[PDB]
Amino acid sequence: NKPIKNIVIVGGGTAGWMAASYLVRALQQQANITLIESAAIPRIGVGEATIPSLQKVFFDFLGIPEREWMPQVNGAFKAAIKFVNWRKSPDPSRDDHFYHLFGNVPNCDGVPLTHYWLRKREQGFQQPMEYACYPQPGALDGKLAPCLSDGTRQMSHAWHFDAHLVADFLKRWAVERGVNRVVDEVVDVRLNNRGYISNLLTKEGRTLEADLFIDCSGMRGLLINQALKEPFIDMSDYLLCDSAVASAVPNDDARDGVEPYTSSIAMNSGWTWKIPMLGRFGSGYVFSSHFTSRDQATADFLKLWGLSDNQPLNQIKFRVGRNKRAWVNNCVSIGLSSCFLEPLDSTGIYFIYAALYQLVKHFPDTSFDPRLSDAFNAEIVHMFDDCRDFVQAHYFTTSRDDTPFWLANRHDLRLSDAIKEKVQRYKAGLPLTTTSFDDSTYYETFDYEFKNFWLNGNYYCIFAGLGMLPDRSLPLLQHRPESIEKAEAMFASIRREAERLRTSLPTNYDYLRSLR
Amino acid sequence: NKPIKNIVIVGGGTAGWMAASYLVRALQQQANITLIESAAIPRIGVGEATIPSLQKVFFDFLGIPEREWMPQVNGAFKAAIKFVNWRKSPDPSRDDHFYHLFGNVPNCDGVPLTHYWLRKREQGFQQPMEYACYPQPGALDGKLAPCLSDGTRQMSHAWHFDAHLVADFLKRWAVERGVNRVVDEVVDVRLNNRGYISNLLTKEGRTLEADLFIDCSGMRGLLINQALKEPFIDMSDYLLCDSAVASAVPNDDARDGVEPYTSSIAMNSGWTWKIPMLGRFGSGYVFSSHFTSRDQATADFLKLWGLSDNQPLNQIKFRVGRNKRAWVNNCVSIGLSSCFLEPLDSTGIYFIYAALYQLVKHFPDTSFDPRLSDAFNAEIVHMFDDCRDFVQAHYFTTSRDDTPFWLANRHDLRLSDAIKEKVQRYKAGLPLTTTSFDDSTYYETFDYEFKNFWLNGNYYCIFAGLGMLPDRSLPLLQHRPESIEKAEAMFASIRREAERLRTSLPTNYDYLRSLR
Ligand SMILES: Cc1cc2nc3c(=O)[nH]c(=O)nc-3n(C[C@H](O)[C@H](O)[C@H](O)COP(=O)(O)OP(=O)(O)OC[C@H]3O[C@@H](n4cnc5c(N)ncnc54)[C@H](O)[C@@H]3O)c2cc1C
Ligand SMILES: Cc1cc2nc3c(=O)[nH]c(=O)nc-3n(C[C@H](O)[C@H](O)[C@H](O)COP(=O)(O)OP(=O)(O)OC[C@H]3O[C@@H](n4cnc5c(N)ncnc54)[C@H](O)[C@@H]3O)c2cc1C
Ligand SMILES: N[C@@H](Cc1c[nH]c2ccccc12)C(=O)O
Ligand SMILES: N[C@@H](Cc1c[nH]c2ccccc12)C(=O)O
Ligand SMILES: [Cl-]
Ligand SMILES: [Cl-]
Ligand SMILES: [Cl-]
Ligand SMILES: [Cl-]
Repeated sequence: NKPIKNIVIVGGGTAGWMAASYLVRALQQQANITLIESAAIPRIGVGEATIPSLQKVFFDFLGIPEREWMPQVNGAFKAAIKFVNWRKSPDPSRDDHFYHLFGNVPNCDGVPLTHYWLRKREQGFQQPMEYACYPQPGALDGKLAPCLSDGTRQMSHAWHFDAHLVADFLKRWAVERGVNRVVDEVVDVRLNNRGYISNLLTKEGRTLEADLFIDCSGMRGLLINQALKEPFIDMSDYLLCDSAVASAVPNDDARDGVEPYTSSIAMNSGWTWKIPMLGRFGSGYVFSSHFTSRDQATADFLKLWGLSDNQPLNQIKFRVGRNKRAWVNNCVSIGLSSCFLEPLDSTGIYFIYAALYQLVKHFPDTSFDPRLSDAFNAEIVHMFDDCRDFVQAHYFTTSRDDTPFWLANRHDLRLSDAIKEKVQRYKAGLPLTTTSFDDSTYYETFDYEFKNFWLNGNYYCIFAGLGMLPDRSLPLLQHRPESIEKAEAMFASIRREAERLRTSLPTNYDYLRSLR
Repeated sequence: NKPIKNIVIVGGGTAGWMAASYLVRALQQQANITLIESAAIPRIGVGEATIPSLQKVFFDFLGIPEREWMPQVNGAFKAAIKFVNWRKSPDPSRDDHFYHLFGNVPNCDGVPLTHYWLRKREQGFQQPMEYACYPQPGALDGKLAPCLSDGTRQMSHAWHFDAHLVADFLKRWAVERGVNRVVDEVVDVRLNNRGYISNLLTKEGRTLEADLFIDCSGMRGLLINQALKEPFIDMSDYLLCDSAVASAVPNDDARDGVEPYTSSIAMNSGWTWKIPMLGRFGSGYVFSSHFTSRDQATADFLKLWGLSDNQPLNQIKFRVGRNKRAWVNNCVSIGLSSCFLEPLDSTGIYFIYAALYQLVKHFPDTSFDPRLSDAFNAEIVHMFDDCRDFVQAHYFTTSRDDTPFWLANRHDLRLSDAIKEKVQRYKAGLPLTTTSFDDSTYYETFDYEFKNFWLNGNYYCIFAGLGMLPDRSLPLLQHRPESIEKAEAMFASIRREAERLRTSLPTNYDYLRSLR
């Protein structure tokens, strides 16, 4: 069979230029690649927080180190997501916060530290789980960098960046390596009688043909949904939010510092993101229109940050779910045309490069063997649905009952069999999936991370954070007193490292300025 | 809740003494353990070939290195299973053999070598897959040891040993660390009204009580099947054999050497194992009674080895399948009381220590939380059924059509959805699950190996061995000429290592004698 020669990508958002870059790199330029993007249709404007596989799976693949891309996109550091006012009905006299951290919780004689922490917690021990089991949370409270001043990394971290700058950076990289950029707008899609895309008609009269079409057209799904008619599985029975009101907000970095993490601040009818970088943070109130109007959500958002009635806003609506199939006939959807999940977990951009990695693993010839797309499709379903379930677990575990929105989350959601089973095992005292690798190995073995994406420590962070603990510590530990004492030694080490980091890390602000 | 204090194990076979040892070790002797075994009921008499996790998961756990246990059980080395006369209707003018090897096939730029081999095979390249992709197969032909003379390991390997000696060795180890050995026979089992085992009545009038009962009673499943009435899922719709005729056969080691592997020699109505060790090999014709009588199978077995009409034999029958649930109420089945699969894959003893590892991971208190047993049960189902499918794939992939037995295997088996899907992906040219770890790391990370037990290289060995190849090499490789050339370099390295091993390894015979 003839190989794939001609590739057309529709869409010039983050997905489009990620796809163009990744395929320029993977197909050894043995490919004619054309990207078409409409001047009249703006990018979504958001997507600024990431996870550590962005470097390993995406940028390393292109041969671009952090030090090269970061300065060009207003890059900053992310060590965690901090959840504020999620656990209980909010009380301004109380500090309700917890971290969801990158990296893995150590094991002690085959048992995670989370489990030794719980046994202590049964006996009255008061310190929060993540402050016991990880050395960096206090450093994040102190707004400290993830590295020493000389660049040496001291904790696992990912990135914050400007959405527009990242796409433009990738545009320049791909165009310079022979991607053909067309500024025009696809107006019609022509299918043959067998249902494969034959060509695209544009607004300015071009007819585009290709062997492979990549749909990066955003939520409209021009090729995958509109032309090929693939069902979208709406999942508003699983998750309630459907809208966001978004803006960039100036920050007094010299007075206030730069938080080395994303915040998730729970609201009356959804939650607000905060994404610090030098000079400014991106922020957005993710909300449900069934519980609050866009007008009210806009008022709540402005009030939170003390913004003015004159401040222009990025008003977004969205549908939660994914296509029944990501790849149909000669068309692979990537990005918002494929699926969507609110950014509680910062996995939107992860879905782009994870799908691109998987497309290359299942790469077709011009005969489009359906066994390759079937196998690809099944990897996407598992990837999405597991993340969907992990996001939903924040919502059904909360104890908030102060509004109709939080009540509905407590009582009215549809839960998968898979999530119920995981919750069941947790409540019994069982660790969920654990790794014996260190952070570096885990963040370097994508076929492992891909299938083992959510680990014991991820679930513990969220569940213990929201104040839902197992019925019982692990029965085995009543037979293992020496292991319990060895775990105390490990808790003492973590505490020493926490103290060292306190007096050794530069502030995130100063470090960022030093980079530039 | 009160912890598990008293443990009774029924059964003094390999399972019983593995269980007793493993629990003596895991529960820090904070446990009263009693094993009961009947003098009138013999052990099964077989189970002599193993896989590399025997050392890592089992013996290392007990703190017993190879050099300690091997000499006491007539230990020998196993580097592979060699399949003879499996591929085609047998012709004594033809050499029909292939190896299924331990360890992992290297990757080249994210693609397994198996896939670069196939692309060469499309262009007419004649060398067999495993001789291209692994450095040891020729060494195994030459009956060479897996180590240099000074002990340095040169290939991944496992063990052969005497079944009776291993159990007796473990008996001495467990008894010396405070296991109470009772020679008596359980005649009745008493259940309360809620259905939990209350006590055992013995032939000599003892009443045994415990918090936890381990059923190692062999195929009868005295506690799990006979008392608790748990269904056995018979799987004779998946796999046809139901019997074996077995013996030990003297070997002229000085004239003939000692094969560093297990052989699987396909017969008219099943297949024969060969398990070499110093002085002798264990052998057994696994057969289906629907296709041949035990009398005929006995004649075929004797004829194969030139044995005498006076040679006494271990005549076995068995049922293929597993319990619906391995752990019910206060009783965990381990060994032949749990499940059975013919030794095509040498996983019977693997099932013992894998279940023991999983029991300790899900260890109960005296309240027997059903969520712990449910989660344990589900790990056992996945473990067994995946192995069942892997075994069945040898049978439905063969081209033999010379007997009713081989025809039935070609046409008449029930296949799981899971195996069909794997076969589908294979035929498309896709690698099945791959690892980026080396052999050592993989054989040291049990939570990884447990879930990722059968890898691309395992399936390739069997499928390519039987002469079923994919429709097509991987389309991606037509875009990657530099990777193809880099893979040629890797093929050249393997070939150099093969030559080095040829002139460097001692024979298996000599090495074994040198150990003693
Ligand atoms: C509210 C919200 C918050 C989010 N937060 C995060 C986050 O914190 N972290 C994270 O990783 N991700 C986040 N995401 C996801 C992230 O924004 C996206 O994954 C990413 O920006 C990719 O967008 P896209 O290219 O698929 O779509 P878009 O940005 O919508 O781009 C669509 C492109 O297709 C073009 N196009 C459409 N139709 C045509 C046509 N007819 N002819 C020619 N061109 C056409 C458009 O002009 C545009 O160029 C968030 C998403 C939303 C909605
Ligand atoms: C034909 C065949 C080939 C095999 N080949 C391999 C192989 O190559 N590699 C491999 O790893 N595995 C192999 N196996 C599996 C292996 O033999 C077993 O996994 C292992 O030996 C464990 O046996 P067991 O203890 O469960 O049962 P058994 O050996 O049957 O022991 C049963 C024990 O329970 C006792 N008992 C029963 N009832 C009572 C009672 N009423 N009161 C007191 N005591 C009682 C018996 O006396 C005996 O001590 C093979 C199995 C078979 C059948
Ligand atoms: N495997 C992911 C898990 C993850 C996804 N989103 C997260 C947000 C916060 C912490 C961890 C995550 C990682 O560590 O990158
Ligand atoms: N993960 C197993 C796979 C396996 C089971 N039985 C085998 C027999 C031969 C070769 C490999 C195997 C191992 O390498 O140990
Ligand atoms: Cl996101
Ligand atoms: Cl973890
Ligand atoms: Cl076996
Ligand atoms: Cl492999």
